[PDB]
Amino acid sequence: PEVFCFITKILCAHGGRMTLEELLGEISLPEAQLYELLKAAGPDRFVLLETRSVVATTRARVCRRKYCQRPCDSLHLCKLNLLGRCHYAQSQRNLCKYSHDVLSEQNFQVLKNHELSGLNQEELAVLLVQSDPFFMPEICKSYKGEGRKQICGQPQPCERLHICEHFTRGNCSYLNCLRSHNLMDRKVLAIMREHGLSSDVVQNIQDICNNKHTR
RNA sequence: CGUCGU
Ligand SMILES: [Zn+2]
Ligand SMILES: [Zn+2]
Ligand SMILES: [Zn+2]
Ligand SMILES: [Zn+2]
Repeated sequence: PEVFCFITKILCAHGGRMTLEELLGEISLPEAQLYELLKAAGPDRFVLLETRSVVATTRARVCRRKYCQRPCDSLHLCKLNLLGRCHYAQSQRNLCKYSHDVLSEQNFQVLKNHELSGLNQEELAVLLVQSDPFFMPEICKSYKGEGRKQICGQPQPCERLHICEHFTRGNCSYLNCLRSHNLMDRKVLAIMREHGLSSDVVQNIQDICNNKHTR
């Protein structure tokens, strides 16, 4: 029960993804023990890839509401502050309607349910930016397929993601979806990078979503 | 002027 957090912390320390070989070069287990532990926690915690790689993930999500009334089993926090980027950490302190206490008692309890309470703020941020689609740039609501040319402000090119929103939440079931499931697209990667997500992070998001899509 | 906003 405590071994899973141990692994996650190391994965989160190394960008959220490590090869199985490189993982073994950090721990005191033979490959047989490690590999059977990853399978146990399941793909909602560790996504396994083909050399072999492991991608860290979690079901834990940040509440999307501006103001939320309990009950709610999501984390409640300022994403910006978690990333250390909220400009209202010092000067106003108010005018940010979101919690700057990452490890609040309500949050600590959510973290417990997802077996993440041993994580520091940096690891938690690493895990969430690649697991919680709420940390992604806005997805274009008018986008309808790459065989169209819809009004995303033609004279001012769309600054939003043109991908399938259902895919990002692991819920695309459309037989022959027309919306892109390809996050590694050049223009997507640019918006992603502008938003603070490197191509390495997007690749992890891509692989987590792919795993969820191949249900 | 689309959520988290010098
Ligand atoms: Zn909530
Ligand atoms: Zn804030
Ligand atoms: Zn668009
Ligand atoms: Zn889709």
